[PDB]
Amino acid sequence: ASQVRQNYHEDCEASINKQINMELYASYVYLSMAYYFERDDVALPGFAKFFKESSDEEREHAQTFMKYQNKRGGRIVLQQIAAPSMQEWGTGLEALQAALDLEKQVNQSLLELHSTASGNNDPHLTKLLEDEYLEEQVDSIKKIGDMITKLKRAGPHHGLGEYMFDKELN
Amino acid sequence: ASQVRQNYHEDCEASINKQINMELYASYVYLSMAYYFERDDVALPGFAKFFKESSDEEREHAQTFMKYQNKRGGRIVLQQIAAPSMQEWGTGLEALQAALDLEKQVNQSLLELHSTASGNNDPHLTKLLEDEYLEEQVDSIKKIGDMITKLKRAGPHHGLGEYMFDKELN
Amino acid sequence: ASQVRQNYHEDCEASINKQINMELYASYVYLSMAYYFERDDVALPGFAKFFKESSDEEREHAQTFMKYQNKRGGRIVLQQIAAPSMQEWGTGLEALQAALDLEKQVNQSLLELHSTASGNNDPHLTKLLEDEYLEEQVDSIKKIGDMITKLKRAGPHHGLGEYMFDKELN
Amino acid sequence: ASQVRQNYHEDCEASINKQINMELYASYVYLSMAYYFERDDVALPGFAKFFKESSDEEREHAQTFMKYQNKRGGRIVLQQIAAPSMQEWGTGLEALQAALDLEKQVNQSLLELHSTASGNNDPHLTKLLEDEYLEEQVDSIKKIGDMITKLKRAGPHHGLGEYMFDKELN
Ligand SMILES: [Fe+3]
Ligand SMILES: [Fe+3]
Ligand SMILES: [Fe+3]
Ligand SMILES: [Fe+3]
Repeated sequence: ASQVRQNYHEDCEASINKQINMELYASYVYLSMAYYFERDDVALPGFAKFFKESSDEEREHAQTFMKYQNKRGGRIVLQQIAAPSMQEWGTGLEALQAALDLEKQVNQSLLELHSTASGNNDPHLTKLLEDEYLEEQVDSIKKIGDMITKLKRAGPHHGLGEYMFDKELN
Repeated sequence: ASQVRQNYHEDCEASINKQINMELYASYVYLSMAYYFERDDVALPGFAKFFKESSDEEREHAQTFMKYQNKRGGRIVLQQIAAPSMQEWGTGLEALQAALDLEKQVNQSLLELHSTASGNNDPHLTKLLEDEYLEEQVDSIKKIGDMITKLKRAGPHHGLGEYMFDKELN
Repeated sequence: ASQVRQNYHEDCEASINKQINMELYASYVYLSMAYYFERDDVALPGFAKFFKESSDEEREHAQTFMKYQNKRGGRIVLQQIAAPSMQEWGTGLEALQAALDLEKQVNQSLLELHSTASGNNDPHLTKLLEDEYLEEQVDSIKKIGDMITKLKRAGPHHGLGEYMFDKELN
Repeated sequence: ASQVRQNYHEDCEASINKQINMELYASYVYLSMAYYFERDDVALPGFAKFFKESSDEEREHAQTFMKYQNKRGGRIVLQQIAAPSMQEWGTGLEALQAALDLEKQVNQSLLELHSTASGNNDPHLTKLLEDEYLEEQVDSIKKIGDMITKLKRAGPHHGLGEYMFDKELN
């Protein structure tokens, strides 16, 4: 095994590799949304900037797991990054609802990884998940929930409320 | 012929004079729109500013073509500048739709000039068109398309949406 | 079609989408290399930094193609990003040789795109390829070729020469 | 008991005292290494500086545990600090291999402390271990592992490679 490996279970190593792929997939989804909202027949630049930033954040989360794998003496295994199943994202609200679902999907998998780390008595990994992932994930979910509520107030259908809400994201 | 002339076809010289007139005409159209939107019974200061700037840009494009004609040793021939097609431009959306049509008419004419320069093996002129005209033309068309989409979302009829959209242009 | 689409052939639209996928794949390959060179049993921080930067460059090339598709009125269709061919890249020289072959594969694909654009008389797209892709591609291939020659001089096998060469990349 | 003591198990108090002694011992080992590498017949100033800093870090880790014992209402009991196992540490690689083994011994002891704290439901102490000890310990082990790999590449025997590697630590 690696000269550095200590108290690092194979199940945690394997789960971290799966989580890297999920972070990269979420990155890919947000990239798709970011460019969709720059279509000339969509033209929502506030939503575009919001999802560009979200895509960068997910990519950095993925890289932090890659750095972590190396720190612990595990071996990174990268797999194909699936395209989003559905790339016509609809209105701003429909994309925000899709982002909320994805954030909770990622959160569920991070909590499952935490429960693998806990069961294997790996406090270095539970600390990583708590400090570097679970905190930002709860904040991200609350932010998107807020946004969905504000947009439902402004008016979620194609119309003036959506035009106005988009400006607050710029 | 001019002491500087080299590889400059008379068809390209003639087409440059045509484009100078077209740019000056587009300048004139946007000037008409600019002051239409400063009428007391129209009063759309963002649209007025957008079209004032558009009118200056077209004028500078025409002067760059005049400078180019002299650079290559062609002879500038100025013609009458036609009156704008309209004296009243309608709503903001109707003016943007006329501007989109006009921008696409100019683009077609520039692409036709590129074809003439290419058929006459004039790479100095194809470089001029690609770098100084065709690039800005696609960006301008994309911007106006975005604007039309944004205005249709806010509410394209005379109303609060048009009043609010106008502020983003100011 | 899009309100902005003009002189944009369906074959160039489709080839742009393929190239977006290829640029994202190359980004993924360099990301794999970057973190491989941070393994505790590899520990080549100069190579790691070099491929991290290359990975960012390829992602930005992909995003520029996505912006371009929207500028022309095309539709971005994202496809799955294949996993890198290798998880272990070998010596520094072997990774550089793999990078050179990939850079030449991408360059061949860009040149085929240019030929498609030229045959369809699309000078806006030929200008894009020449200015934003083909120029950097030749410079990248020349830089990697230089690096391979330098590393062959320093000593390309695992040893003091590779250790010293790695420092010039840091 | 102390007026401040709350949820502080006698077994964790005793284990803190043992760990203070272990951190002081590791500080002593690195101090021995530091001045060994300043012998006129060794003369490795980069290795000397590296272990001087490691010796200071371990003393600060011990002092933080002493502060902690007082914070919780425990009683510091200091024990004799054993002399280092070796007075002569050999080559740079041999000292690094001894440092890696010591870092992993300390890490194992910290993980056992964490398990004691967890079994006694002491989250203030598990947080201390995770944030102030286990994180730096993994980073130190990864850094030393990197150094061993780099030195094996440069050439770990007495020779030009060791001379060059020593410079990267200075
Ligand atoms: Fe994430
Ligand atoms: Fe113009
Ligand atoms: Fe590229
Ligand atoms: Fe310590």
